Amino acid sequence: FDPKPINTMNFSLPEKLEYIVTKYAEHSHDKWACDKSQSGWKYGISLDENVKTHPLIRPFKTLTEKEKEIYRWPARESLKTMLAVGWTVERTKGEALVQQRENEKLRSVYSPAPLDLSNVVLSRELQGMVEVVAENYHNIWAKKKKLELESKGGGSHPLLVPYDTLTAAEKFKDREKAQDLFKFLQVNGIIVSR
Repeated sequence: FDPKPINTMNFSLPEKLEYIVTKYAEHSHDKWACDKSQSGWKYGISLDENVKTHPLIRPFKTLTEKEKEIYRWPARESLKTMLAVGWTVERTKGEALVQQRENEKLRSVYSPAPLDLSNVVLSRELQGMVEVVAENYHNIWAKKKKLELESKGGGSHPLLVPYDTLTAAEKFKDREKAQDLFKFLQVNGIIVSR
């Protein structure tokens, strides 16, 4: 097994797609914070497990640039991957929706409640594309593990095997990461096609 990640060198996102990256970053953050809140955590100045306070339970706009970038980075690289493997990533003539959603969020008459992507449909085409992206995430991890093992004088790891040989539970996080992004694109005015 010799995993080869899709190489993104020399691809750059246009500004319109970088903007979608930032929207998805905010989505990922609100998702994280919503889940944390449900688990019994709340904002505090200090992180304290005993009282369940976490300073990151606050609006995305109030995160540091570095804290924002932590959420942007994987989405940016995922979109570059789509371009590198040869797919088209373009705006649909959904052109008003992102702005309408932002205006609605701001209308008054921090409690995160991000889009529920369980209600978003993926064509059979897009489901096949999900699998390509999920396999690539596995290959990135696997190449990292192979190099790590080689740095240690060799050795084995049970998950250093092709994606298709993994169990469903073993594929789940990579599949979820791929599915979530495609579903977000679907309802943020972006179409990815072969």
